[PDB]
Amino acid sequence: PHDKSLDNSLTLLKEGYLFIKNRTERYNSDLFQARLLGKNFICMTGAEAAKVFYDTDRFQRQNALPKRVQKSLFGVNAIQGMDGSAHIHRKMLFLSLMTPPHQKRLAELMTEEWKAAVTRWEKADEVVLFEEAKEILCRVACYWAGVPLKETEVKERADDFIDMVDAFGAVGPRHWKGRRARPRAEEWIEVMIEDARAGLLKTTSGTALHEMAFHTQEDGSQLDSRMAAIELINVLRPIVAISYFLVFSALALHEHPKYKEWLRSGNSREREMFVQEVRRYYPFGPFLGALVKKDFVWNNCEFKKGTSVLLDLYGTNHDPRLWDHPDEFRPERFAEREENLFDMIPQGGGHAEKGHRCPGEGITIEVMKASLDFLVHQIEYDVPEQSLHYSLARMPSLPESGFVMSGIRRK
Ligand code: HEM
Ligand SMILES: CCCCCC/C=C/CCCCCCCC(=O)O
Repeated sequence: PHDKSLDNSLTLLKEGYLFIKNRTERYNSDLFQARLLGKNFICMTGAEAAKVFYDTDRFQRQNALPKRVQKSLFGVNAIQGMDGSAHIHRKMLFLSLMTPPHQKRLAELMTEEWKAAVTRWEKADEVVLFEEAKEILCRVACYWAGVPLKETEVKERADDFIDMVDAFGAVGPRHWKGRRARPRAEEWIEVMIEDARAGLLKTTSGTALHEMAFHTQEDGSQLDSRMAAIELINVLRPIVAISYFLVFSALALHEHPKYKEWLRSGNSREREMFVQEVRRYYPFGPFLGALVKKDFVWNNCEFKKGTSVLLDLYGTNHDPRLWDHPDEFRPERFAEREENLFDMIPQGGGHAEKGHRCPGEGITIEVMKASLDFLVHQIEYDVPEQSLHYSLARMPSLPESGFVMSGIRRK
């Protein structure tokens, strides 16, 4: 099929997470052609389509997206835009800092932070979850990474990380906030990398700050100071971005009350299932872009070298073919469900060691479970009159108020 509208980029901004899905459903097809982001695109959805999108013999990520994404969200010429052995090499760096051990450690640091926070929340009237999550996440991320952070900087660093995240799919003021935060963050971290390399800053083998500063490329040389900084930021920023998910989890509890008790009469088993469903059900990652690097045919389409393609993350997560009642929050659906690498792709598909799939997925899940645990067992609270509406057009999305909690008491 071929949408020939000449304003599809504009429509993409108005429809956001539903742009691809509205059409694939309209054309009764898992693929369609369109002119987007100033390029000739093929948009696809579904697990099968995801499997092809991740075939690295047919797709490359270099030059696949407008540079505006690199100048806000990613950092210029970083891991997201690399291909081949070089990508895999650097990808191994990231992965080595996200193994189960680091995961466990980050969950641990979060559990401690939430416990301590109870003391202050009990004394406050209201608390904005998003705001509290960003700061705790930024505190933990930096400590675990060995990145010095003075209490006076916390808010400012956390705020800068979110501005980058919030600018990825925006135009205007929202996008500019990201353009201005990235250089502040980069210089801040670049100076640390350099201090570390001169031995003027204590670093610990095994920590992100350390590994990024001393990492060696396939050619034996260290990354440039700027790049090492950009890459450490691609570790820190995303951890702080977990705040969006933490908030959707609280939203889920509030909008679907039964699960609060469901969790309570439950184990970690049920927390896992709830967290899985939060990531599948709520919008965060919209779609991924790549370029056809060698002609091929799939599902009766001809992908020609040089063509841009968008893989629909959100739509796929809501595909009835693999998810019964896909538009409803039901962590029960995960009841001993077999793990699959493409039926659900909120953080990418395939294998993280064989593609660009998110290497921080385990960390995301463990931090989400630890945080969920806190909301369900460590405190009691009310959810006052507020705007909890989240947009499917706005990218990224977040319950409007940031999720205000009041009357907080230790349980
Ligand atoms: C807050 C929730 C998160 C979401 C929704 C998310 C989503 C994604 C998506 C969709 C991709 C692209 C996959 C592809 O290109 O095929 C990605 C890449 C990545 N994420 Fe996550 N991510 C999250 C958290 C994290 C965390 C906590 C870390 C750090 C520990 C992290 C580190 C990365 C890195 C380094 C990449 C790029 C890897 C590559 O290109 O090979 N992410 N993420
Ligand atoms: C014109 C809009 C283009 C949008 C491009 C979409 C890029 C994919 C986004 C991945 C979202 C990642 C979620 C936040 C994690 C992070 O901080 O990296």
